[PDB]
Amino acid sequence: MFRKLAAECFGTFWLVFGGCGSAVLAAGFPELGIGFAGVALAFGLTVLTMAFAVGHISGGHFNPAVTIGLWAGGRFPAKEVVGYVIAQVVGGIVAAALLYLIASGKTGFDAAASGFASNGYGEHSPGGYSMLSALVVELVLSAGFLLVIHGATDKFAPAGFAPIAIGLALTLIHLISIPVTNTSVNPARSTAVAIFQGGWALEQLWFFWVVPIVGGIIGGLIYRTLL
Amino acid sequence: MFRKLAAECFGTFWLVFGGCGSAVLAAGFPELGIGFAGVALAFGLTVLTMAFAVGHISGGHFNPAVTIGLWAGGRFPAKEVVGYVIAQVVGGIVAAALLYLIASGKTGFDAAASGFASNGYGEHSPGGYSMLSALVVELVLSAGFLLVIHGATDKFAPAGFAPIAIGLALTLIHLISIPVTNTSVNPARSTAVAIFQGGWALEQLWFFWVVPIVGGIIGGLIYRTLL
Amino acid sequence: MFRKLAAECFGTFWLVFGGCGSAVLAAGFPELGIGFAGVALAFGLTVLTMAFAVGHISGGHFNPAVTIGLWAGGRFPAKEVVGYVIAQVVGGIVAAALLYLIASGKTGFDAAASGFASNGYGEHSPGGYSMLSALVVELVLSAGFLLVIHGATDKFAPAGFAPIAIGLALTLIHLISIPVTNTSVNPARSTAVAIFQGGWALEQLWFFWVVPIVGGIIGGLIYRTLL
Amino acid sequence: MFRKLAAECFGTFWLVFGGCGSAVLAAGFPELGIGFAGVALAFGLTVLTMAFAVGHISGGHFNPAVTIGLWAGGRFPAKEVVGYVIAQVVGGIVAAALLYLIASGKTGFDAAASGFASNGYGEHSPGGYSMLSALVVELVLSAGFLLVIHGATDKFAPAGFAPIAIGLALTLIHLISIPVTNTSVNPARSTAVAIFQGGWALEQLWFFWVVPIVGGIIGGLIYRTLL
Ligand SMILES: CCOP(=O)(O)O[C@@H]1[C@@H](O)[C@H](O)C(COP(=O)(O)OCC2O[C@@H](O)[C@H](OP(=O)(O)OCC)[C@@H](O)[C@@H]2O)O[C@H]1O
Repeated sequence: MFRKLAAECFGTFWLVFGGCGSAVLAAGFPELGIGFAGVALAFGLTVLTMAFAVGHISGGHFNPAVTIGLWAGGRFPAKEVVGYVIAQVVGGIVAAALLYLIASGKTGFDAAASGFASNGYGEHSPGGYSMLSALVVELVLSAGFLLVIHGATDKFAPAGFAPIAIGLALTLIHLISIPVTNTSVNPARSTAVAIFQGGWALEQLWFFWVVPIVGGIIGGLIYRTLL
Repeated sequence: MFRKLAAECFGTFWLVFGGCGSAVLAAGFPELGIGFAGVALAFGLTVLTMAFAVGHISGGHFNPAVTIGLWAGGRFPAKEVVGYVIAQVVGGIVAAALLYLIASGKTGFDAAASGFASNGYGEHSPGGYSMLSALVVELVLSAGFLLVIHGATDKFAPAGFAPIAIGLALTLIHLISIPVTNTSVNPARSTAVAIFQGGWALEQLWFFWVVPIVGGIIGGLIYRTLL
Repeated sequence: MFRKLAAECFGTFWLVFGGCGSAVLAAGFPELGIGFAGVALAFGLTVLTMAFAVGHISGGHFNPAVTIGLWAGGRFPAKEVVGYVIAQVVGGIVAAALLYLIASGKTGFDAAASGFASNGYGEHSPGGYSMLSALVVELVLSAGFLLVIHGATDKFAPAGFAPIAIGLALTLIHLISIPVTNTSVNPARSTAVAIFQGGWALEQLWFFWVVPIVGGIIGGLIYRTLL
Repeated sequence: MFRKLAAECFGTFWLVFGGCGSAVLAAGFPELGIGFAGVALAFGLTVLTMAFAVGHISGGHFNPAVTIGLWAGGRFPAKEVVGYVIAQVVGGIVAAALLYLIASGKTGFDAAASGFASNGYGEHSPGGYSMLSALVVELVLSAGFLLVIHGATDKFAPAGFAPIAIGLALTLIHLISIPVTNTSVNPARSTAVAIFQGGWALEQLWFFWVVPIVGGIIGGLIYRTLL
């Protein structure tokens, strides 16, 4: 079990660190920044790379909504669920913790305002998208993400390619909804950075818990049911 | 059969949502938009990801030109073609629907004006290209795309890699022809967003439903015949 | 050996069409251009996609220096050499032709002047490098290209991945040279477009035959001797 | 064992020449420059391609920290450690040497003033990050990298996908840190270009030997201990 939890912690820690890291440290860098499309890749890679390395230990979740989604899909044990979620959330915090430290080594940093790569909606959305839009897009993408995970993990799917699917799947998702909610689909990755924003990010933090979980559950049931 | 239909439906939905969705949400974002290459990647990824996820169910077409292209080349049962094509068009439209709703959360959005990521040519070509150009490009790419599909699915090609190839083929295609026609090579995709543009998008819609399927068949036959 | 040459022809076409195509049409589009890196991806993506498609038919060369190289390496029969190359150069020119036609569709185009994605050195070096620099870099990336081809195809290399390895390999090479010579490392491609330039493109072309093919040999022997 | 050393040597050469190449030759370049994101992909690719190519000959380290890290993970014999490092460092220097020659071809170039893609911190950090911040990323991303390298190569991990995991993992590392330290995480890479800076680059060179090797060893101990 430990292995499983450690796998899930470093996994997520890696997700956040690389994800919000590129987000914070390189995304809008003066002239050579990696923009949204860079951050999009980054995130996916944290999952593509971590899935290979430790996926074979836990399940390569690194996401609460993926742990809960795989559950509603009949793939994951309801017993081990909670642990997995804590582990993911803990790893994420430890990540944003260092990230924050690292980000401070530069003049002008500020977790608040900058948002510390926190997710939000309306007035707190990158594009200024309505909460509703943030709801619709998060849902579809969360559902679709589990829909792809269950598919790439289905015993009839090209074995060993799963990580690539799931990985790049997250890159896709980002390329899509950054302007809306700065992309979440992961209540662990959203909590981690909110903690260090400690403002609106924490107020809307709930949103990025219910919404992703619900959608992942739909994605799971959609696969368990219609396949 | 239903699975095969649901698979193709969700698959296309993913395609229109991810591809068109990124183009209508992030491609032109201020200082961090993903640009064309951004969109190109995303598009190919919807395919690469669903190609793995549900590829092992419906064969992973998601494109009416791909299905008919396979039939032509002699790999898909003519007795199933129309079933897939419906599922796909329906899927794509559901996507365009949600995308439409989502894009409206940001003040100042206008489907018709903006183009809702529809395909066109001349006066409607992103780079303002002739129709002759739109015709040649879409044709060649469509063919090549189908040939790549046939060759990648040949019993002698590396097993399981297909999805990586076919998806990256579509990214390659979008990197080459977004300035021209905004890259279609998919009737169901073109239809979905066009409907929400109402105007000229539907006015040239036929173009991206004849040219694309023609090329797909030429490509299919190219391989079935010569290899 | 028809099937082989057919493949070797369509492939090269897809290469010159997708690479130079992306260069001339997208690359520097008003404000969403795929840029140098976009091209770089595209170029590689052509080889990655065709290797999977017809690689299982002709060995997926699509490059004179990759055939001469495989020969020097001792993987390709000297017999089938001249045949491949012919096909490779042919298919390329047919692509550059169609591209030319497509490129002329936009008001303002001009094959000469713009350069039509041809390769050159100094006065014709994208960044205006010396011929010496042009030489050294074309030499290192040719040899390296082959060493990676030979290796990724050694009976002891991860089977089925070669296409990815060689494809992304080309991308890497384009990410590096571009500013120097627009990245050749393929006598076939350099020719195709040089023809339609009809100016210096042809004048310096000789350079883009001897240098890549010499390098391709260096690499062949390199891996064939020391591994 | 000469093959293994030749393998590690060309590998690393391909690494420095490829990454530092794209870096000092393309990242900047006018309106098309590949910037950090391009440079990031590049480096990753050099590893990915060479990993498939000669990875089956030496284990594909191309990084002193990655060789010493593996050693700590109980995956590499200490006897061969010192040999590998010499190979890698020599291969790197040779790359910087030519790359130096190539960049010098363009009018107006000063390896010194330009930095020549050297790693540094504080006054020499691209984004002006403090040494503490430098220390932290470098450390984390090194232990992380080495960790991913272990899991991807675990007997229970997906066979053959390692080179994709690792190489892509390095691209990630670069997406997150370039602003900070310009991303070393490889003592052989740092050394190579420093030599041709010959000012501050060498001045801080030590830091990029101890930090990434400490990180790399911790990484492995983590996998050795917690798997
Ligand atoms: C099962 C869970 O496994 P983990 O997810 O926890 O991950 C491992 C760490 O265990 C290993 O020590 C390192 C090097 O990193 P170092 O761990 O931070 O420790 C050495 C060290 O001493 C602290 O007191 C400083 O504290 P703060 O985070 O409180 O500062 C906040 C502003 C810290 O910055 C410094 O790096 O790399 C991590 O990824």
